[PDB]
Amino acid sequence: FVCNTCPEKWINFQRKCYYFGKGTKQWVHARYACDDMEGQLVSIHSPEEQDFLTKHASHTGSWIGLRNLDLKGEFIWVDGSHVDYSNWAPGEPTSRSQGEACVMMRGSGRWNDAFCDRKLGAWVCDRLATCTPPA
Repeated sequence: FVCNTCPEKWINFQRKCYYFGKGTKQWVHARYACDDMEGQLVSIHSPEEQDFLTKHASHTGSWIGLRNLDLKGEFIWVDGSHVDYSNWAPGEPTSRSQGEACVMMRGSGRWNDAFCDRKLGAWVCDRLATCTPPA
Protein backbone atom coordinates (compact mmCIF):
# COMPACT_ATOMS: atom_id res chain seq x y z
CA PHE A 1 0.00 0.00 0.00
CA VAL A 2 2.00 2.95 -1.37
CA CYS A 3 -0.13 6.06 -1.97
CA ASN A 4 1.80 9.13 -3.12
CA THR A 5 0.67 9.62 -6.75
CA CYS A 6 -0.76 13.06 -7.49
CA PRO A 7 -2.36 14.64 -10.59
CA GLU A 8 -0.50 17.15 -12.76
CA LYS A 9 0.31 20.46 -11.00
CA TRP A 10 -0.30 18.93 -7.55
CA ILE A 11 2.34 18.37 -4.88
CA ASN A 12 2.32 15.23 -2.74
CA PHE A 13 2.81 15.13 1.01
CA GLN A 14 2.33 11.87 2.88
CA ARG A 15 -0.98 10.44 1.64
CA LYS A 16 -2.46 13.70 0.29
CA CYS A 17 -2.14 15.90 -2.79
CA TYR A 18 -2.05 19.69 -2.54
CA TYR A 19 -2.91 22.37 -5.06
CA PHE A 20 -1.60 25.90 -4.47
CA GLY A 21 -3.93 27.98 -6.64
CA LYS A 22 -3.71 31.61 -7.78
CA GLY A 23 -6.14 34.32 -8.93
CA THR A 24 -8.35 36.63 -6.84
CA LYS A 25 -11.24 34.84 -5.10
CA GLN A 26 -13.59 35.25 -2.14
CA TRP A 27 -13.67 32.20 0.17
CA VAL A 28 -16.89 30.81 -1.30
CA HIS A 29 -15.47 31.00 -4.85
CA ALA A 30 -12.19 29.46 -3.77
CA ARG A 31 -14.33 26.70 -2.23
CA TYR A 32 -16.12 26.12 -5.55
CA ALA A 33 -12.79 26.20 -7.41
CA CYS A 34 -11.47 23.24 -5.40
CA ASP A 35 -14.73 21.28 -5.74
CA ASP A 36 -14.44 21.89 -9.48
CA MET A 37 -10.98 20.24 -9.45
CA GLU A 38 -12.35 17.11 -7.70
CA GLY A 39 -10.82 18.34 -4.42
CA GLN A 40 -11.69 20.68 -1.57
CA LEU A 41 -10.20 23.56 0.39
CA VAL A 42 -7.38 22.14 2.48
CA SER A 43 -7.90 20.72 5.98
CA ILE A 44 -4.89 20.73 8.33
CA HIS A 45 -4.50 18.15 11.12
CA SER A 46 -0.86 18.05 12.23
CA PRO A 47 2.28 20.11 12.89
CA GLU A 48 3.93 18.18 10.02
CA GLU A 49 1.21 19.09 7.52
CA GLN A 50 1.32 22.77 8.54
CA ASP A 51 5.12 22.79 8.01
CA PHE A 52 4.65 21.51 4.46
CA LEU A 53 1.99 24.11 3.68
CA THR A 54 3.98 26.96 5.27
CA LYS A 55 6.84 26.09 2.88
CA HIS A 56 4.63 26.42 -0.21
CA ALA A 57 2.27 29.13 1.03
CA SER A 58 1.78 32.46 -0.75
CA HIS A 59 3.15 35.51 1.12
CA THR A 60 0.06 37.57 0.25
CA GLY A 61 -2.10 35.02 2.15
CA SER A 62 -4.45 32.17 1.13
CA TRP A 63 -7.88 30.63 1.89
CA ILE A 64 -8.03 27.33 3.76
CA GLY A 65 -10.98 24.98 4.38
CA LEU A 66 -11.92 26.21 7.87
CA ARG A 67 -14.95 28.38 8.66
CA ASN A 68 -17.26 29.40 11.53
CA LEU A 69 -20.03 27.14 10.26
CA ASP A 70 -23.37 29.00 10.12
CA LEU A 71 -21.89 31.52 12.62
CA LYS A 72 -22.73 29.12 15.45
CA GLY A 73 -19.33 29.87 17.03
CA GLU A 74 -17.56 26.61 16.20
CA PHE A 75 -14.93 26.24 13.43
CA ILE A 76 -15.31 23.22 11.15
CA TRP A 77 -13.37 22.05 8.07
CA VAL A 78 -15.28 21.82 4.79
CA ASP A 79 -14.87 18.04 4.77
CA GLY A 80 -16.86 17.83 8.04
CA SER A 81 -13.98 17.07 10.43
CA HIS A 82 -13.39 18.98 13.67
CA VAL A 83 -10.54 21.16 14.85
CA ASP A 84 -7.81 19.19 16.58
CA TYR A 85 -4.68 20.84 15.19
CA SER A 86 -4.72 24.62 15.24
CA ASN A 87 -2.15 27.21 14.17
CA TRP A 88 -3.82 30.49 15.17
CA ALA A 89 -2.12 33.86 15.12
CA PRO A 90 -1.86 35.40 18.63
CA GLY A 91 -5.32 36.50 19.89
CA GLU A 92 -7.21 34.72 17.08
CA PRO A 93 -10.02 33.91 16.64
CA THR A 94 -11.37 35.65 19.80
CA SER A 95 -10.30 39.12 18.59
CA ARG A 96 -12.48 38.51 15.51
CA SER A 97 -15.99 39.34 16.77
CA GLN A 98 -17.05 41.81 14.05
CA GLY A 99 -18.44 39.13 11.72
CA GLU A 100 -15.29 37.40 10.44
CA ALA A 101 -16.11 33.75 9.66
CA CYS A 102 -13.70 32.44 7.02
CA VAL A 103 -10.14 31.32 7.80
CA MET A 104 -7.05 32.21 5.77
CA MET A 105 -3.38 31.23 6.03
CA ARG A 106 -0.77 34.03 6.16
CA GLY A 107 2.75 33.93 4.71
CA SER A 108 4.02 32.83 8.12
CA GLY A 109 1.54 29.91 8.04
CA ARG A 110 -0.47 31.33 10.94
CA TRP A 111 -4.27 31.34 10.64
CA ASN A 112 -6.42 34.40 10.93
CA ASP A 113 -10.22 34.73 10.79
CA ALA A 114 -11.36 36.96 7.91
CA PHE A 115 -14.54 38.41 6.41
CA CYS A 116 -15.66 35.85 3.83
CA ASP A 117 -16.02 38.48 1.09
CA ARG A 118 -12.32 39.39 1.24
CA LYS A 119 -10.59 38.91 -2.10
CA LEU A 120 -7.38 36.89 -1.76
CA GLY A 121 -4.80 36.14 -4.45
CA ALA A 122 -4.27 32.53 -3.32
CA TRP A 123 -6.05 29.40 -2.00
CA VAL A 124 -5.13 25.78 -1.26
CA CYS A 125 -6.91 22.57 -2.34
CA ASP A 126 -6.38 18.97 -1.22
CA ARG A 127 -7.42 15.41 -2.02
CA LEU A 128 -6.25 11.87 -1.34
CA ALA A 129 -3.21 10.59 -3.24
CA THR A 130 -3.79 7.56 -5.48
CA CYS A 131 -1.79 4.35 -4.90
CA THR A 132 0.40 2.21 -7.18
CA PRO A 133 -1.03 -1.34 -7.58
CA PRO A 134 0.58 -4.51 -6.11
CA ALA A 135 3.06 -4.85 -9.00
